[PDB]
Amino acid sequence: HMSTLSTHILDISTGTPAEGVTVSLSREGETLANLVTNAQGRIATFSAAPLPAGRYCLTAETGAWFARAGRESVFTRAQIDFVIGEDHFHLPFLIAPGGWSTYRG
Amino acid sequence: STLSTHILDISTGTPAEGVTVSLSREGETLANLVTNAQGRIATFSAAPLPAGRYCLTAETGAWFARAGRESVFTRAQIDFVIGDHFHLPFLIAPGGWSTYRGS
Amino acid sequence: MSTLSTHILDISTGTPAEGVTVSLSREGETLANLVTNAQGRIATFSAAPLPAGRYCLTAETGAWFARAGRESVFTRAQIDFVIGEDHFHLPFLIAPGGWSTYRGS
Amino acid sequence: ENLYFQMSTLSTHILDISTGTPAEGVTVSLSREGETLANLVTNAQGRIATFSAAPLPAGRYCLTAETGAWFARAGRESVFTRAQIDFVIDHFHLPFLIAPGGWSTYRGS
Repeated sequence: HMSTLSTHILDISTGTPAEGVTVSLSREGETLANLVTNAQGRIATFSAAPLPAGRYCLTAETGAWFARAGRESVFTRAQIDFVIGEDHFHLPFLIAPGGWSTYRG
Repeated sequence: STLSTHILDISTGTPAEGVTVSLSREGETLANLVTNAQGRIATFSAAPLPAGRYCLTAETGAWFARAGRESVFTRAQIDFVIGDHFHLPFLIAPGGWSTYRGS
Repeated sequence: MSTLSTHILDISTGTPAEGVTVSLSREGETLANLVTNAQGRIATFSAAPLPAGRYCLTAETGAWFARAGRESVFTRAQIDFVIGEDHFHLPFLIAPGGWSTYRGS
Repeated sequence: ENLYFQMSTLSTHILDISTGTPAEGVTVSLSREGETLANLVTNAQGRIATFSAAPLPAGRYCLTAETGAWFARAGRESVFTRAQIDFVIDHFHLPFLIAPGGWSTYRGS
C-alpha cells in the first residue's frame, strides 16, 4: 500500500507547540523533503501524492532547535525509522531537552 | 509485594530530588515520602503490601512551583492494582508526564 | 475560561482507542461522562467554556482493556490539571504496561 | 551480526510497555561517525550494563535498538523498524520504552 505523511512537534518541557523545527524525510538515504514546522508545530503533508511502499526516515532537528533558543540537549536530533506498505501516517515528536518520544497517531 | 519509584525530570534530563510522594489504599494513606538525590524512593512500606487497589501520588505541581516553574498539571496520580516487586517511575515535565511498570 | 478535548491512542497496538469512558470533574462534582469515538476522540467536555479551577479528567483504561480480554496493572488514568488559553487538549497515550499525557494542541 | 564490545560509560534498559515487562533479546548497537563500536543484546532484565570496556570519549554517538526485528520474531507487527537515539558526550543511562505503536527515550539515572 501507500500512505500520506504528517507530523506535529510539541515541546513538552514548556507545554507549547514547537515552531520552526526543521524536519526531513528520506528513503534509503535519499532526501525526499526538508520542511519546517509551523506556529502550531505542524507539517500537514510531506508529499502531493501518497508515499510508495518502502523504508522511511523522518528526522527532526531538535538539538539545533533547542540550541537556537539558548538551550542544551543531550539528544542531537530525533530520527523515526518506519515502514510504509492505512491511508495516512501521523507520526508526532514529543520533545524535551532530556528525552523524546513518538507514536503512531 | 514491595513498591518503589523513580522520578526523572525529562525537561532537564536529571533526577527529581525532593518530590513528595504519597501512597494510599482506598483513600487511606499508607506512606508519605520524599525522593532522594537520585530521584528515588526505594520502599514505601517496611512491611510487604497485601492485594488491593492502590494510589501513588507525586506532588509534581508543587515541586515545579518551588523551582518557580509553571505547569498545567497539578499532581501526578497513578492508580494500580496488586493482585512480586512493583517499580512505578514517573517521567515528569511542566507540559506532560508518564508512568510505566519498570524493573 | 477554556474548552477541553482529548484523544486516546492505544500505543500497544498503534490504533485509536474507541469506546473508552472519560469523565470530567471539579471538586468531586462531575461535569461530564463521555465515550471516545472511532478516532479515539472527545471533541468537547462542556457546552460552555470551563471556568478557572482545578479539574480531574479520568479515562477508564483498566475497564477498557478488561472488556477486550487484556490485563493491566493500571486501573484507570487520572489527569489532574488547572485552568488559570482558548483550549486544553489533553491526550492519553495508553498501553497495558504504561501511560502518558501531555498538553497538546 | 556478531556480538562485541571494547569520560562517560553508557548503559541501556529496554522495557516493553505494551506488556509491562523487560525486553529480553533485543540487539542494540553503538556507533560513532559511521563506525560501529559495539553490538550487544539485552539480558533477562532488559539491560545492557556497558557498551565499552573503558569509558567512552567525548563525541557524537548513535545507539540503535533493533525493535522491529524483536517484535517480528515474537509475531507482532509494528510500523517502527528500529529505534535510533542520537546523542552527545558522568554516566549515560539511555533507556528505550517500546511498544508496537510507539517508543520513547530519556536520560535516566
